Amino acid sequence: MGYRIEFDPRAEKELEKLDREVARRILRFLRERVATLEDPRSLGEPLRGPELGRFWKYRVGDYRLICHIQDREATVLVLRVGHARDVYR
Repeated sequence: MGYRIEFDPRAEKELEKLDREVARRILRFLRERVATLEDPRSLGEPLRGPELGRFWKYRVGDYRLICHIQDREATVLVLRVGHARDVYR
């Protein structure tokens, strides 16, 4: 069993803009760790805020990845991708 790995039209660029090794590390980390992880909510944490809630974030060394978990179709679509500094968390 393994959830789907999707990337929004905005993140795709926000990620590709990052270093080569860094990009491959993220994509793989999700296609390797999360991919095998019986559940996507294992190596990630739910965002915090009165405006936003239903959102899962993953930790990648020094990079924060904001993805959205969809139980309906067990699909993980990345919303935003930026270094810890970039993200508001």
